[PDB]
Order: sequence, then C-alpha cells, then structure tokens
Amino acid sequence: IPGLDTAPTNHQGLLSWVEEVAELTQPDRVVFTDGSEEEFQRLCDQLVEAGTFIRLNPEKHKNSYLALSDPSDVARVESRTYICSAKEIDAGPTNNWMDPGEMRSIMKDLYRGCMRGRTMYVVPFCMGPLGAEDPKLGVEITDSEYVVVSMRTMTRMGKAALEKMGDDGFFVKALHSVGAPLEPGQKDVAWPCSETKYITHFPETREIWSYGSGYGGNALLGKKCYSLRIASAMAHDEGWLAEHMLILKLISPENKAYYFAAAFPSACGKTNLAMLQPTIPGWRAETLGDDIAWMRFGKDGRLYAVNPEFGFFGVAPGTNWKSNPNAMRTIAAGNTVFTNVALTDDGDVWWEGLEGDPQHLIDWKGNDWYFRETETNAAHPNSRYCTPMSQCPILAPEWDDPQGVPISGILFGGRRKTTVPLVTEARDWQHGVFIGATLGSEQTAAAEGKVGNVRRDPMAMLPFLGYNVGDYFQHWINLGKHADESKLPKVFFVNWFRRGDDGRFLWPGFGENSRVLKWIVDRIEHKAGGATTPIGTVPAVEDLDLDGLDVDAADVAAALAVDADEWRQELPLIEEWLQFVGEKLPTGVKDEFDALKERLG
Ligand SMILES: Nc1nc2c(ncn2[C@@H]2O[C@H](COP(=O)(O)OP(=O)(O)O)[C@@H](O)[C@H]2O)c(=O)[nH]1
Ligand SMILES: [Mn+2]
Repeated sequence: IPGLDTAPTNHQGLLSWVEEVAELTQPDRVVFTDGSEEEFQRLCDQLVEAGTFIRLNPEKHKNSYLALSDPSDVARVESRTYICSAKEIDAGPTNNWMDPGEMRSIMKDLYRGCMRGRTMYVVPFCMGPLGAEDPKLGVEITDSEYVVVSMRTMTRMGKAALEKMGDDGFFVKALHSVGAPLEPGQKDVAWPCSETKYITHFPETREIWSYGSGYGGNALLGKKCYSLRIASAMAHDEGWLAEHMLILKLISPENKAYYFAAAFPSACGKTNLAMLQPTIPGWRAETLGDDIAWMRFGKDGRLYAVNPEFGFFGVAPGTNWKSNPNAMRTIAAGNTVFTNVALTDDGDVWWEGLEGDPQHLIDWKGNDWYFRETETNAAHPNSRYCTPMSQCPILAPEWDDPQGVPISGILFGGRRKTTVPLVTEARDWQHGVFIGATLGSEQTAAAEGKVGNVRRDPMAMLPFLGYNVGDYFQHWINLGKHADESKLPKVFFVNWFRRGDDGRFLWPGFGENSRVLKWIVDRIEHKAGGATTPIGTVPAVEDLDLDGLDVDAADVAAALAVDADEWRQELPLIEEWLQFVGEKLPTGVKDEFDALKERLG
C-alpha cells in the first residue's frame, strides 16, 4: 500500500506487519506518525475540518479542542473485553475468555475491509521514560485521527520511539479500528464507531486487537490495554509488577521525600490523593502519576516505581479550583483535548462542578442546555480531559527518570461505609497481599445493577488483569518471599469513607488525608504508636496529628474502631470471594484468611 514505500524505518517485522494489516483492512493510504508539534497541528486541523474537534477560544485556551462522541460510544465496554489466552484457566474467573482461534476468526472477519475510505495511521510509542535499558515499546495501527492526537499526549509517541525499536526490537502490536468503512463518495460522520465492539488481548504474543469503538481505553491502547492488561502478563513473566496505582511524593518539613503507591478503584479518590495539598505546616506533596505504576526491584533490593504514561486522561466533572487547583492549573496551560464536556457561549468548556452557573450551554450532544430546566447533564458524567503531564505544577522532578522512585508504602483502599478503619498497617508482606486481594468497595455499575453490595476489587485490578487472579496473588506473594524484607514497602489499608450513625463522614478527607500519610511516615520513622488488632496495626486517636483540625475526637476514634462483630460478618463475604478465585487461589491467601478467622474467633 501507499506509501509504505516512503516510511522512516528499516524495521522489517514492522513493515511486514503494516503491509499485512493494510492488505486486510484496505485503507486509502498508510501514514507513519512522527509526533512533532507540526503533525499535531495538521491532525487537529483535519479533525476540526471533519467536525470532530471544535477549537476552543484561543484567548482562553492555548491550543485546545473539544471533541464530542456518538452517544453509543461513551465509555470502556467491559462485557466486550476479552483475555484470549490458549487455556481458559489462564484468563481466570475475573476475565472474559474466548478460544483464540475462535476470536481471530471473528476479528479477521470484522477487520476485512474495515478501513475502506480512511487513512491508516501507524503510531509508534514508548511506555515509560525513553532513556531505559529495554524500554517497553509498541505500535498502534489505527484509523482514527482522534486516537493519534490522544496517543501523542498520553504516550511518548513518534520518532524517538521508532528509533528505539532499531531494526529488530520487540514491540507490542496494537491494532485498532473504529469499524465504520466508508463507501466511495460517502459523507463521513463526526464520530465514527460501530455497534459491534471487541477489545481483545492475546497475552502470549502481546497483542491487542480492538474494534468498533473510538473512545478512551477502548481506542488509546497504551492507557489500560498495554499499561495493565498486557503489562501485568509481562510483569508476571519477567519478575515485576504492573499496577493500578497513583504515585505520590510526600516531602516532610525536614527535607525528606517519601514515595507512596496507592491502588484505589475508579471513583475512590486516586486523582485527589495524587494531587494532595497537605494541611500540616511544612509538608509538601508532588505527583508522579494518578493511574498506573510499574514497579521493579533495584540492585539495592528496593522497589522502584515509574509511571509508564506521559499524560493525564482525567474525569472532568467534579474538577474545579477548590477540589483540585493543581488539575486546573495543568489544564489551563492548554494543549488539551476535552471529550464530551459542554461548550459555553464564549467558546470555553464547562462541566458539572466547575465554577460559574452558565445559564445556557451547548451540551455534549450538541443541543441547547438551560439552567434549572434541562434534565440531562450538560457534560457527559464521565467526560474527560486529555492533557500533558509536563504541564502539572506539582509534577516531581524525577517524573522522567527511568530508574524510578523508591517506594516506602503501598496503600490499598476503597469505599466502605462501615467496618474498615481509616488506616491499618499490614502485619507483614504476606498479610499485605491478603488485604490487597480482598479489597472491597461499595460500588456497582449500570449493567451489574443491584445494589448495596460490597464489590471485591483485588488491588483495584478487577477489570484489568491480564491473567488468572489467583496466579496474580501468587506473583505478589513470590516477589515478597524472594526479597529482603527490610527493603520492602510497608503495606497499609485506608478507608476515607467510613460513616457515623447519622451517615455523615467520620473523617473529612481530601487535604486532611495528609494526616493519615503523616502517621504512615511516622511508622516508617518509629515515631508513632499503633495497637495490634485482629486485622493489623491501627493507630489510636492519640497516635495521629490532629493539631489544627476542627473535628470531634469521638468521630476519629469511631473512624478507627475495629469491631470483632462487624469483622465476623465480613468473613463470609470474603469467603465467597475467595471461593470465586477458584483453583488457583494460593495457600498463602487461604492461610491469611484462616489466621484472620482465628484472631477474630
Ligand atoms: N469523602 C471523601 N471523598 C473523596 C476523597 N477523595 C476523593 N473523594 C471523592 O470521591 C470521588 C472520586 O475522586 P477521584 O479523586 O476522581 O477518584 P478517582 O476516580 O479514583 O481518581 C470524587 O467525587 C471525590 O470528591 C476523600 O478523601 N474523602
Ligand atoms: Mn482519577
């Protein structure tokens, strides 16, 4: 195809693969992306010409755009996401599995001719800092320009990644199509997609095949498909960890930095914590990431984290100058693509929770929206901003260092109205794994439906594991067993969402979570107490710095209470979950569960 002839690499495996894909999908032309600022502008000008992008008032925003999607293509589709390992047991009970030969036959049928009437982009990229010994590289082939521009922000895309591949370097093969072939002469739509959607991962060959969605983690294949699904399977095989964790640098009033990694499920506070503004005099906070952490042991035996991503793909609604000024400042520097937010009368963007009460807006469907009248949200409730990390004012200077940052503490947490204390320190590594493995959160989904349950979401990875959950637990246990336990991060479990009898929050959270992290630091520095309980070490209210905090000590005590009775009721929920994990549940997790049972009596 034209002009693969004119392509800036001698990597023959790449060229072949591009040719084989093009022969199948039959695009009008193939274009290799270089990631320059020039190309970005051209792509964006095209997308504006197509009507997919609206340019935002340049007086208010530097080089920014609003994109609106088809309302059928508005989120990740977990019921259409598949781990297609050779054996169903290697996908495991948390994944949808399909026999790989079966899946290939479905997807090859779907891909045949699917790019008719479009450009096929070949997008090389790097996950992690460019300057690594063996960086993790990929190529995404896509027929969406939206995808290319988003990939440019969310990954290290283009010329530099293509050069790192050399002539025979390995890379992850990622194929994407929106699945909306055009007939000759046919007018295209602003957001092409298909009613048939598949997001498929082949862990053994390290390939991702996506079809039919233009949106988010369905289409930006670095963001979840590579960074967690494929990466988790590589990490399992190569001796490291790919996780759903923010990375936070906390700096004490003396001049000491502590790095923490925290795994909360979506909607449980990762973005807030990752951009924490501490409330205790002299403490500062910087971010390395609010989503993905890749972690590996160094020569000295410590665990080092790196963010593989290069941008933030944040949920917009709720974001404002009070809730997250640092997120706001990042967006204010421009170079941002908003997806599915509302457009103001002066060509700015708005969404629910932002300052102002615009009386009229154009909503994310392109319809007129009116204050105290229009029954639908102006911004889609899961709309996004896509912005460069380098614009974040509290970004840590080590954010682009390939050797990463040494982790002191790993935090697990989710939303629990009852039972789980504000903070608890694990007893050892194995116990740590167990706390992670049984993380519970009170949240449910539209097509889960019912309602008040406690979802189990092991390390915050329920939708993202690239292999059997039991073998993942084992992998965590093994990394601990084979390490020097003095160099290992300590493990904590937090809960910001415990409620009193009248149902208010016992803990105020947000900035004040800096006080919980201070206890954690103090435990690392042998400066704070905590009582041994059935579920781990938990501070008394006296062990915590509440100086300056306008809250009832009775509330804090209640937020910290470990009640044997509540915990006994938790045990059959946990038991059901561990039975679900099935035959690959490790003995180590069952042993911890037996220990927990013994201590609760
Ligand atoms: N009560 C309470 N709510 C919080 C806290 N941190 C975040 N939230 C809320 O939980 C939701 C999710 O926060 P976000 O930080 O975007 O979580 P993410 O999806 O994991 O990034 C938002 O409605 C936040 O206001 C906290 O410490 N306490
Ligand atoms: Mn977030």
